[PDB]
Amino acid sequence: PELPGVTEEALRLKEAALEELAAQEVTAPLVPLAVSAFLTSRKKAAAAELADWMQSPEGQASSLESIGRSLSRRNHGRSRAVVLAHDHDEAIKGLRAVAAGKQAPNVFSVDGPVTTGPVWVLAGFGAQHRKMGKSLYLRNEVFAAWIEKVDALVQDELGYSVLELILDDAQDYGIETTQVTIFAIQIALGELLRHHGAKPAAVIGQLGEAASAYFAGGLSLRDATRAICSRSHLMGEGEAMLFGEYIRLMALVEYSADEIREVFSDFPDLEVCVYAAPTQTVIGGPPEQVDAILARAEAEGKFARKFATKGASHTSQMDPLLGELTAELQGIKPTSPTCGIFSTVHEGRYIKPGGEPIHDVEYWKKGLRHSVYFTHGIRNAVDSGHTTFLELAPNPVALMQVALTTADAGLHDAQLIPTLARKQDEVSSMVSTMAQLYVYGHDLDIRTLFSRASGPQDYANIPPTRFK
Ligand SMILES: [Cl-]
Ligand SMILES: [Cl-]
Ligand SMILES: [Cl-]
Ligand SMILES: [Cl-]
Ligand SMILES: [Cl-]
Ligand SMILES: [Cl-]
Ligand SMILES: [Cl-]
Ligand SMILES: [Cl-]
Ligand SMILES: [Cl-]
Repeated sequence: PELPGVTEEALRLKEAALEELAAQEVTAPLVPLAVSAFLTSRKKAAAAELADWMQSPEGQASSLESIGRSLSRRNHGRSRAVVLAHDHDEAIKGLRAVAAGKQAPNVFSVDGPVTTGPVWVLAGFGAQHRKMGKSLYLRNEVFAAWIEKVDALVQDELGYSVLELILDDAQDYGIETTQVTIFAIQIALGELLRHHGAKPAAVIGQLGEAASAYFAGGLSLRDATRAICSRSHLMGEGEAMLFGEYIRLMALVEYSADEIREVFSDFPDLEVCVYAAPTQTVIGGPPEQVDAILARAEAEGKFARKFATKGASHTSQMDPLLGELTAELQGIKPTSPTCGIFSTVHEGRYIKPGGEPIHDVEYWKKGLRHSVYFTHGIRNAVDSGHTTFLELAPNPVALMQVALTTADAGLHDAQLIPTLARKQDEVSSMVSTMAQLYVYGHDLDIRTLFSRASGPQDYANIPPTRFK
């Protein structure tokens, strides 16, 4: 079984993307400067001493990258900080805040490690944008390798290339391609994180469920790819054949689950697609009923947003698809998860590492057909000690929902770590992500954020690489 390679057209598009890339104003890269100590008091002094030095002409003459590399080789203590800086001025200002115990947008500082490992959040719909993943694909060999990996599997399964979609600026995403391309971006972002030493304590999903199965060791990459391919082409083909009274809209309204139970007595065909947050629910059903609940919400001063789809996932309109989905997913091999799963399919309940497999065919049918218990899964994570939530996405849509649920459960302090975002540099974003994992004491080998020194100019004249 030999997989499709990268397509001619993908190679052509890459050649063009690389030329366009080579001819742009080069930006200062974002460099992470880590400082740590057993005591916060010492960390703060270390930050101040580093600043003083970076102000000196010898400091000024050393590159941020050589300083960060040197800093990366120190003992990483329990009290930690990172200044994300593009130049010496930014680094110093940030180091000053660290020392002063003050805060600033490019600075993370904490007295000790968070107690529990991070929850990886794999959402999806709403996160897509035309150029998503393109810049990181061109600029990161590891990310690129994983995108190409998923690209082969998706070619093999559906007969087109997601890499073509990523590189081609004229192409935009639909119900089908959004799913498989975000999947690809999710897989590649996570493997990139794993490459730098990170891992999930648990996963939660809102597709994102396919990727979450992969990263939880519930399915092989192949089987996760089948899960997303099968689901996505069926939904895209179904939604395109929908016109008139067949249409079913989806919309976001500021009603709690309890509110919805009362409100729905007036709207007999509405269903819940997603419990997104304590007072935010995605509802679905016939257009006249969706507009009426929207109107009722707007009149009560509650937020309400109609989505763009002629179809309603997680409603009864999915019934015709379940047959095909069943047939198509026959053969998949559900495995025992290797990290925890908050399953938004199974009402937000938790499956332990080593537990029984969950990711059988019936799970994907159940998932497509029934409500997504997102806020419930998040609430269950908070209540079991989790404070770090890290969203693998092209745009951080789900973190805004996560914050509502964490706040509502009495966690005012949560560590909400995004990955990529539109109109934010993708390499910078990932530096920031990995910086933050480091500062909170999660697994992250900060040494791997710099290339191996080839000479002494790759170090700065500070401990532990002082020039004898
Ligand atoms: Cl040290
Ligand atoms: Cl260390
Ligand atoms: Cl320590
Ligand atoms: Cl902080
Ligand atoms: Cl690279
Ligand atoms: Cl519970
Ligand atoms: Cl708190
Ligand atoms: Cl945060
Ligand atoms: Cl290297």
